[PDB]
This record gives sequence, structure tokens and C-alpha cells, in this order.
Amino acid sequence: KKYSIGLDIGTNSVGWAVITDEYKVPSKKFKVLGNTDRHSIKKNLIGALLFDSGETAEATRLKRTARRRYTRRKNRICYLQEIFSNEMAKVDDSFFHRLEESFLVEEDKKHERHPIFGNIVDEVAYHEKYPTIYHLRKKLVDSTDKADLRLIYLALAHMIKFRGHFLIEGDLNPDNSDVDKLFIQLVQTYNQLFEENPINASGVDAKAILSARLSKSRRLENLIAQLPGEKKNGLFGNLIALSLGLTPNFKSNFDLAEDAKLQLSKDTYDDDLDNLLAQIDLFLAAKNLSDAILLSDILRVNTEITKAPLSASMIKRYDEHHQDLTLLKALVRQQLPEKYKEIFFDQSKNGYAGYIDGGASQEEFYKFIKPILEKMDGTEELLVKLNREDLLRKQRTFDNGSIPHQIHLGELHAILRRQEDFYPFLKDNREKIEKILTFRIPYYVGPLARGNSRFAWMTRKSEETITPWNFEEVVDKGASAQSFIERMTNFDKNLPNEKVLPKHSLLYEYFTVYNELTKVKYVTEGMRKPAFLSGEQKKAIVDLLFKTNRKVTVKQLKEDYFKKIECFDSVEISGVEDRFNASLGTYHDLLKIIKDKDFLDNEENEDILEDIVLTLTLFEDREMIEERLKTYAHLFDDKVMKQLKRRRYTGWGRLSRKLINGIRDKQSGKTILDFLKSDGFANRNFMQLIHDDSLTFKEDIQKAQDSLHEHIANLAGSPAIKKGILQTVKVVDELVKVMGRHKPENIVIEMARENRQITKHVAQILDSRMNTKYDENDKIREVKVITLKSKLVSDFRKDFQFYKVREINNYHHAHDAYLNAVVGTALIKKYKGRDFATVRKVLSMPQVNIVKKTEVQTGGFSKESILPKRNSDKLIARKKDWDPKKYGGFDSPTVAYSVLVVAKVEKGKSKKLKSVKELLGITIMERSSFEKNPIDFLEAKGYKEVKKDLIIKLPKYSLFELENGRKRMLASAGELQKGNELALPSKYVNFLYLASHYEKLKGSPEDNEQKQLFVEQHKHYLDEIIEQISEFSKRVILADANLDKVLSAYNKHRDKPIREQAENIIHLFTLTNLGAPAAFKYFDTTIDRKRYTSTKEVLDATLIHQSITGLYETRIDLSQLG
RNA sequence: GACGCAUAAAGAUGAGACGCGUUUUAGAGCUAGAAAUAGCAAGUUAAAAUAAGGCUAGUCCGUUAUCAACUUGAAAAAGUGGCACCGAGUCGGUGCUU
DNA sequence: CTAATCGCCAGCGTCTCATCTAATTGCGTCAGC
DNA sequence: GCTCTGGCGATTAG
Repeated sequence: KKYSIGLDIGTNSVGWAVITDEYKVPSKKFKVLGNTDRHSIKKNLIGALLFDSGETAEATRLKRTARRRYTRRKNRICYLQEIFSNEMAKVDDSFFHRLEESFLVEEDKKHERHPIFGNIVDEVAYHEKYPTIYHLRKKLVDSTDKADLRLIYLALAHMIKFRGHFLIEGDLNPDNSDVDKLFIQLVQTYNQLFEENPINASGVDAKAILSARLSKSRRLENLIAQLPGEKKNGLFGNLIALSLGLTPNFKSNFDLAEDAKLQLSKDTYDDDLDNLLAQIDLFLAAKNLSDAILLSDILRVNTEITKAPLSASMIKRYDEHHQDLTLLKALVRQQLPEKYKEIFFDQSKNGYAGYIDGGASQEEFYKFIKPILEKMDGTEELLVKLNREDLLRKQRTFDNGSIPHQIHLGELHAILRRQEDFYPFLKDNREKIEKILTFRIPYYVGPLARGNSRFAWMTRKSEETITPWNFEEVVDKGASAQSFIERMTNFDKNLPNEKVLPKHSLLYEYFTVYNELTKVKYVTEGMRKPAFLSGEQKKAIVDLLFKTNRKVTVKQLKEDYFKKIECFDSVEISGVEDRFNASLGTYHDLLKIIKDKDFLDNEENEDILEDIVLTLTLFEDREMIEERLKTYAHLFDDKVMKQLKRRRYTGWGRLSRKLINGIRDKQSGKTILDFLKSDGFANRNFMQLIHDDSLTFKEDIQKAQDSLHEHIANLAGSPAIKKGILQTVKVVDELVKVMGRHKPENIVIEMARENRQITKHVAQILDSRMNTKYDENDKIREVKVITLKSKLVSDFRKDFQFYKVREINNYHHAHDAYLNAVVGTALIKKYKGRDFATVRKVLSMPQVNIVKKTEVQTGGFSKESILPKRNSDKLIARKKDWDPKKYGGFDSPTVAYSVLVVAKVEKGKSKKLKSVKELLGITIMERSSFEKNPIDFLEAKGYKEVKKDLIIKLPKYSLFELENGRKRMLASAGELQKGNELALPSKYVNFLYLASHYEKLKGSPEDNEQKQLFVEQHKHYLDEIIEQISEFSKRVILADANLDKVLSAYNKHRDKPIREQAENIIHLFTLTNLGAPAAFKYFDTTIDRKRYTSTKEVLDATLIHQSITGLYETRIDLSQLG
């Protein structure tokens, strides 16, 4: 007996079929186990498996990072307390305790209920003097009197905890930048640097610069309007750098210095001055103007007598808010009394009371209040403010996302420099506080673990706790920046032990250029066939036409080389379009940088180069590059080092160094490069050298050279296709096992992926898994593995009237797999099947094995939102001591699996034990506690005298079978899902597909009237379809109300055309599809869903255990338990 | 079938940081009143938590992938279910055979 | 003191750095013959 | 040669 397997792979399904030799599906008699009353089930060999798609590991990553940002921040404050503790032991020895316990309710506090002062009068006075924290910060910055230590700590902690962003490097001075009339100093500097009496346009001032946007479309208009220049730099060649930075890196005018090379504000300025000193300013005022623009974009109050602009801006905002509020209140009271209580007392709307106490944002408040004041009188200023987002604003909003940290730090400095006079400790350890504020872990060091994390790579120099003060004396920076890169680069395919070489490297470029050049097929009149060049000619031509220029075309090789002879016009070439795809770029760059010849041509020096290009590829910071290059300082001049350290390379190659240079034969003593250079009159390239038996370069690879999951998990692609592939691999294995341990003859695969290599990998995996019997001479193909496109099956489907609709049932996966197998087997035989009646019989079969994979749930504990306190038993505590009846908490957890527990429980007024049997919900949070010791766990839950052996665990999608062939799957401890299929006969499906798509052609225009005539003489199929649906829904669905609503809805619309009627009959199958109930739409009526919330009807049913294929089964009669 | 150079649109993993949002508490409400109530005044901020927690005690870990039942085995992992013919409402009927 | 109904709710925006994959073009190779 | 779908708080009725 010989058979064949057909498969169809997807993201949420897989379909399998087995055909013997005539496109016929066999049938067999399998046996069942358990305490039931069955012994044999007759099953057909075709079906599908259904699961739910996997998901990427990105979201989890984000959560992890967020965690790491709350562990460090809480430390950032604790350090500060360590510096204040002793001093704070003298003023109030309970300040920190109250700050810690402020969250608890009034009764759980073991101290006073006022955090700061411990009094009522002092607290009220403090809140009255400083309405906000910004008043306190500005007062501490600007005043000169002795303050209280508590206020200093509060201000410092508020600045340390919220510390701005780190996107700008350098120094920023708000005092010298808030004055935006500096442009006159720019004009006078421009006049003094270039004496030609420049002209300018009067009318453009600081405010016009303020309104300018980052988009160059408005920037060009601003620059042409502000000054009509006299030269290229005047128009836009220089002012762009002054306004924002020299973003272009190409010469706009020769007069800048020589060319244009400056960039924006980063760590490059300290070297970019080398561009200007050679051509000695506007470059100093450019920074001031750019800083002025970028700082006045966010700050309104310019500095006159204050060193704190941010606090002044916030105070001004607060005062304007108060004034606008009182004016609006008075006017609204005077002109529209009826709306008053609607806007200032109701929290359920978007009024002012819903803006402060409710949950509305600025946009909703403005959109709700604009029409209210639109029809009023005396609302011009408020209306114009509402269009600029300045009406009744708050201090802490989203717009604060663009505050640099260099602002915050500035204020901190001031707050110390005064109060250090009265407190010696502040002067003693000011630098500690600054370092606490402005310390960040570099992105190339990562976590600071001690070998217990699978994410870290850091290497230490000693053994001691790591703090911001002794960071650079415990951790190692070069050894960490090296491992940050060495843990991601590829290995050499030929030898899986060596690291690859950087893409730009002298050895690698030599290999590439010689490999390309050695196969030149030059032809001449005298020599009719393409010969191969000799070693000395290559050695001459490489330096003649490669070490002097980087780019060479065909003309250069045809003319320049043959100048010594007369055959320059008689040599023709082939295999090159117009140039060579190789160059000695690194050689030319090092020649320009070093300006020396012998150091590059000498072989003995190449080792040094092998490091000079290595570091320039690994590191990215200037400091570490300089530290590594310090070793070779004496080799070149200081100017040479300064110009060299500005060169950066990226990328990596694919061939290591041990293979290109370092391995040689024992009978020749030459390396691959040597042979490729001087093979002789007949030359061979890398591919011919490596795959050669005359020299011992083959066996070296063989002597230089595993579970399934760890090999699957290394493919490239989305995890969904990986899940599908892993399922298919096991489906094939079980199918092989079932039918007598005889391997198939063909396997036909078809992929279907959406957002020609994954198919080649799956085919490789299956072929390597199947072909094991290895011959001894050379290689045997016991089985084949065919690959098929998706067009052929679709054409065979749409040509012979084998239509399909996906809304009826889940039977189309198996039919697709069967058709794939049939078409492939037929097609690989001739180098359109026969007896189509067999195909129709197979596709009209009522028995197909559809199984849904059972799974235990994983994920988050419960819903992420925190709910207000209320008296209920569904609230989950947030910490252990926070009782949800006083602080709120989470609700609606997620269950992992359920358990069938049978035992006694006290009940009734008599307080007596009664036998009971119920399900239970073991949440994700409680899984470990149950699995560690179940008996105690569910004895503390209420039950007692529990039988140990009768406990059964039921994952999601467990299958129960009830009376009259009614199947329900399980979804939770208190909900069920439908589990049956509808097997509609083929003729109804064929008619129903043709009725739809009525207005659009399906084939030739001359062969379409027959389909119409068919639909008019078979119009009366709709009643039969409705009767079929009604009978099925009466037998297995039990949805009488929805069914008799659907019946009336259909009966009311019998006069509509056929197209709409059929297109809406298609919509009615949502009532009978398995899975979760869903709401569908008829013509105009809407039908709501019916959900099964009672799970007590499956405790007397039969529990079915199923295999992945679905043919092996186990049945348990639950009526005998108890 | 696989390997080394010449290409412009998407993804897939890991690291370092900002700005909001939500819960509880603090910021003394007044007057007419027997009562349920009514009239007025105020509103912009701060503290703590941000998966319950763990031991290996780190300025570290805790939402990805894997998962029918029974027998052996801590785990790794290994094993367990007859064949032909006629038919078709979720699979039946007949004949050999352990 | 439980079973059939109808209805409402679910955390979200942004910035820097590094390493891998891959479909088609033309280049010359092996695998084989 | 060449190859979306479970939880939760209300309603009236057996």
C-alpha cells in the first residue's frame, strides 16, 4: 500500500489530508478508552486543526523597562535623605516617617495627620503663603535670608524626582538667551567681519523669529524676508547654521571657511573648530542666537532681575488663570443665570467642575465652553485666548515634555550658593547633590547584575557596591563597550568558531578586488579565446590602476594599461558593465590622512592597520576611541591623530580572517590569497579553491564543523508562522505513525502569509526529517517534498465549479489540503484529474475531524485600571496592608484553568455537611499556591473531606458532549461556547455562491446568461436553506427568541431582488458558527447575541480527550463521580 | 541546490531616558435654619504606589516562546491502539483475524 | 433563593544607540553531466 | 552544454 499527504499551513489553522492512489480518502476503525460504553469509532482520514496566533515579545519588553525606571528613581531620592538625615534629626525627627505614611487613612497613622509641620495653623499658613511649589522654588532662589531645612529639602527633592530630558549636550544660559533682541549684535558682528556695508530689511524682529517653525518651508520665507543678502551665504548659505545649525554638509559657498562641515549641537563642536581655525566671529553669535530661539520658544517671561525663569513663567500662568476665572464667573453669573449651576457645580459634564474634579482635558473643556461664551457680550479677550491655548491653563500638563534638564539644574545651583552660608554641610557636599541629579548609565553598559540575569554583559574591576560617586572605579568601560558589540555579530559559516572581519579592511578589500579581477575575459584579434592573466601582470596593474584612483571604468583598463604596447585599441572585455565593483577606499583614505607611502605598502606594518580600522568600527564615543588609540601615539604626529580620530566606519563582513589568511596546505605552504594571486597561467577564484580535491582545503571544513524547538526558534519571520510550522511538524509525525509506520511518497505544501524563503526552510526541515537511510557510495530519496503556489489550486477551484464560501463552516481547510494533494500528484505524474465523481463525493462528505487546541492561559494578573473604593467582594488588594474597602483596587482577574472538585460543605440553617460538586476558578495569580499544595489551598477556600484522586484539571476549550449530539466547549469557570458544525449540501452552496457576485462577471462575457437562467429557475432554494438553518438551530443551538425573530425578519422581506436576499442570507450563518457568540445584521434589523452563562449542565455530560490529529480519543462518563 | 561582490521598502530582538493619567490622605468652608434643605464662597499644588511578590540580597528578577490521557522515569526523555468490502446527517452495515 | 434579559467598560503620547533577516537585478562559481 | 469577548451591577420571575 502506498499513500500521500497534503498539507495547508496558515496563521490560525492547519489542514491535512491523506490520499492513497486514486484521489480517495480511506477510512478506519479506531478504538476508545475510558469507563464509557464504546469500543470502536469509524473515522475518515481528513481534517484540520485550529489554534490562536502567537504574539511578538515587544510589549513585554516595554513593561520590563518601565520596571527598571521605578527601582532607580526611588533610589535617587533615598540618597538625598542619606545626606540630610543627621541634620533633620535636629529640627523634626518624624518628617520622613510622615512623608512615608501619608497614604494611609487617618486611623492607621502612628503620628500626626499633617505631613510637613505637624500642626494645623502652621500648615494653613504655609499653604496660604505659597499656593504652589513654584512660588517656593522662586522664593528660595531669589531671597537671601535663612530658610527652614524642610522647605529646602522639599524643593531639592521635587527637582531631583522630576529632572527633565537629556537631548541637548553643552551648556545653556537662560539669562543671556531670553533677551531675543540680540539680532542687532549679530548685525554689527556681520558688518565688522565683512566690510561691504551689508543691506538689511527692517520689520522682522524677535517675535517674527518666535513664530518661525522648524519646517524649512516657512524658514525660507523668514530668511528671504529678514534680509536680502548680497552673496550666497547672505541669502541662506550661513543663516541656517545661525538659526538652527548647519544641517547641510556640502559646500554652499567657498567663503564660509573653505567648505561647509559644521553640524548641530553635539559632541562634535570641540573638533569642528578645526574647520575654522585654518581659515580665520559669527560662529560665536550663532550659538547664542540658536539658544535664544530654542529657549524662548518655551519660556515667555524674559529675565530682568530673576535667575529662575521657569518659576516666574508658572507664577504668571497661575495669575492669568485666576484673573480669567473670576472675570468669566462674574460675567456668566450676570448674563446667563440659568447655566450657572450647570458649569460650576456639575462633575458629570465638561464644564469647569468637570475640568478640575472630573476627567476632562483641555480640548473637551474648550469645545464645550466655546459656544457658551460665543453668544455672550464682553468675551473678546477670552475668545482670542481660546484660539492660542492660553485660557485657564494648568501648571502640570503634557506640554512640559520639552523642558531640558539644564534649566532645572541651574536653579538648583542657586538654591545652594545662598544657603551654604548658614549650613556648612551644603558647601561640604554640594557636588554630591549635583552628581545625584545628573547621572545616567551609558547605553552600552546596561544592567548592573552579578550573573543572575540573562540580559546583562557588564564586567567589573573590583567587588563593591556601585554608586554614582564611584561609578568609574568599579565598572569597566572599554570591556563593556566591546561586549556590547561582540554579543550580536555573526560567525563564519565555514568555521563556526571565528568572528567576522569589518567590512572596510585592507585584507578584505584586497580579497574582493583580486577575486573580481582575476577572472577577466579579455579578448584580442591575435588571441581568439579569453585567456587568463599571469601573476606579474596582475601585480603591475593593481598598483598602476588601483592605488592611484578609487573608481575605474572599462576605458581606463583598455587604454592606460596597454599604453606600453600597441594593442590598446585591440583588447576587448566582457563580464563588466562599465566599471569594477571593488575599490581600495581604505587605502586612499589612510593615504590622505597619513600622507605616507611605506607604512601602507610594507607588509610588516599591516598588523598595525588591522587594529587601526578595528577600533574605528567598534566604538562610537570620542573618549574611548582616543583611549584605545593612545597606544599607537608615537607612530604618527599629533595633527595626524587629530585628523584621523574623526573617521568612522560601520557594518561587518561575512568571511573571517582564519580562512582568508592563516590556513595553508602542507604540500604548498600558500594561503587562499596567495593562490588567488599567483595561481599561474590558469587561475581559479575563491569558489574553485574551496571546492577542490587536489588540495587539502575540503576536509578542513568537515573536521572543523540538537532538539527541534531550538532549531525552529532561529528562523527569520513572525512567531505566528513559527507556531504553524511547529504544529505541522507534529501533525505529519502522528499521521505517519497511525497508518503503519510506512513513509509516504509525496508531500505537498502550500504557505499563506501576510503582514519564498520560509517555504524553502519548511521543505528542508521536513525532507531532512524524513530521509534518514543514507547510502555508502555518494549519497537516497525515499520521499519527495513538493512546493506549490496558490494560483493553481484557485484556478482548479474556479474552473470546474468547485466554489466555496468561508461563512458556512470550517470545512474549507481540509478541502484545500485535499485539492493541493490531488493537483500536485496529478501534475508530477505527466512529466486536471480523472473521474471527477470521486472528487465530488470527497467534497460532499459529512465527516471531518475539526479539533481546537486546548491551552493554559498566561499574561497579566487582572485589569490595569484602579477603581475607587466601594463595598464589594470583587475588589483585589493592591498591597497586603491596603484593604480594598478603604483604598480601592483591581477587579476582573483572569483564570488559568479550572478544576472539578467534589467534597462536602456546610450549608443551610441546620449547619450540616451536604455533598456537592462544582467547578472552580484558579486565577493566574493563584496558580503557584494551588500547585504547591492543593489540599490546604481548597480546604481554606471552604470545602473539606476532599477526594484527592477525583481532582481533574480542565484547560480552556475543553470539550463536553451532551444529549442528542450537542457539544459545548469550555471558556471559563462560568461560561460556555458552541461546538458543532453545519454540513450544508453542495448544491445549496453552489447556488448561494452564484446568487451573490451577480452584477460582476466571473468568466467569459458570452457564457454568463446560463448562471442567470439557473438562478431564476432555482429561486426557490431560499426556503429550503431557511428550513435547514431552523432545524439545526432547534436541535443544537437552543436560541428560540433569536430564531423566531429572524424568521419574521426574513418573511417581511420576500419581495426584494435575489442579489440582496442572498447577500443577507449569507449573514445569517453567524448564529450557527462555532466559537464565541457574535451579533450580526439582517437587512435592517439588528440581532443581539445570546450567551451561555450556566456551567452546571456539563457536570453530567461526557468529557472527551482528543489528539492533535483527532483520531485517538478518550471518553469519561462524569455521571459516576461522587 | 549553495557561496562571495554590486541594490531600497519593510520588519524582528536587546539597552539608556523624559511628559501625562489613576487610587488614598493634607490644604479648618460660612449663613438661615427643628428636619430633609436653600443661598453664598473656594477650585490651578504636594506625599506614597504603579503588576501581589522572590532569594540568589543584585542600584537583580516577575505578561514572549512550550503544554491531550495513561505506563516508566525527579527531570531529560522513552513506550501504548488489526485488516478488507458495501454504504452516508457529524459515521453506520458485513466478512476474516490476535 | 436562583435562571433569562439588557447595558457599559477595558492606560497612553514622544526621543537617542547598536546588531541581525530578506526579493530581484547582473557578476562567475561549484552540486551534478 | 546546461541548469474582540469574558466580568460586573441592575431588573423581575420560579
